[PDB]
Amino acid sequence: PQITLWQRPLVTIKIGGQLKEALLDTGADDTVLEEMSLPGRWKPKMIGGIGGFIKVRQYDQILIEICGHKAIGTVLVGPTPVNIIGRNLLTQIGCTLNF
Amino acid sequence: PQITLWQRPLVTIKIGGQLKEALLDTGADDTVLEEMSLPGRWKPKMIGGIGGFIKVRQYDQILIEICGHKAIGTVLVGPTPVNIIGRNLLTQIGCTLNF
Ligand SMILES: CC(C)[C@H](NC(=O)N(C)Cc1cccc[nH+]1)C(=O)N[C@@H](Cc1ccccc1)C[C@H](O)[C@H](Cc1ccccc1)NC(=O)[C@@H](NC(=O)N(C)Cc1cccc[nH+]1)C(C)C
Repeated sequence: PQITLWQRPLVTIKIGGQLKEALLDTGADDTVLEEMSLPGRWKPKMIGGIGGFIKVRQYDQILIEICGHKAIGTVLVGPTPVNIIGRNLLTQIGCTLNF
Repeated sequence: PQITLWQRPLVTIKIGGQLKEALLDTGADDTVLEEMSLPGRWKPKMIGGIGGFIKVRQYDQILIEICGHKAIGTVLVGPTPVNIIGRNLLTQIGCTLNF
């Protein structure tokens, strides 16, 4: 689709069989989701932004579906204010900025 | 233009005759710029992100030019690592997300 930015670009994702909403975020390098149990082994990591650093769990090779498009990649899980879809997965689904 | 997301979407902006670089950021509601001393009246404000909150100064009605495109609006100034262009100015330049 083409998404305008008058409101926040929140979409539905599917992951681990759940439905969530997430934010399509060109200002993020990585994907961060709220705390949840995913299958698989994980590594403790840190990530930062405005305000500082949070501890997350890194999950590799996770399948995720974003408005019906599949992406397979790294997800960080942890105490984020909002579910963030970053540039690591936006590129997989062919996302660009246009003006 | 069409900007791809392989790298961070940094573009050149002009603010006050000064050129700078800034991140085009669909996940930010607000525009946030590195410390500088603008003329005009400011409000104190706090904005949040991943690790918590920072203190910023709010300027209103600031003109910025983003890749030859003018936008006018509110800007927050503070101790940010990166200049961030958020949806408040991105919408004015006609910027969309496409996939
Ligand atoms: C999510 C996280 C992995 C990401 N970090 C990175 O991508 N990093 C650290 C890579 C990097 C390093 C050096 C230089 C540039 N990039 C990030 O926080 N990116 C933010 C930009 C930034 C980078 C580095 C250092 C400081 C800032 C931009 C994101 O869009 C971020 C996403 C987010 C939104 C809401 C809550 C938490 C995170 N926005 C923000 O932090 C904005 N907040 C914001 O808009 N709100 C709090 C309102 C809101 C609420 C809900 C939904 C949307 N918006 C700020 C910039 C104003």
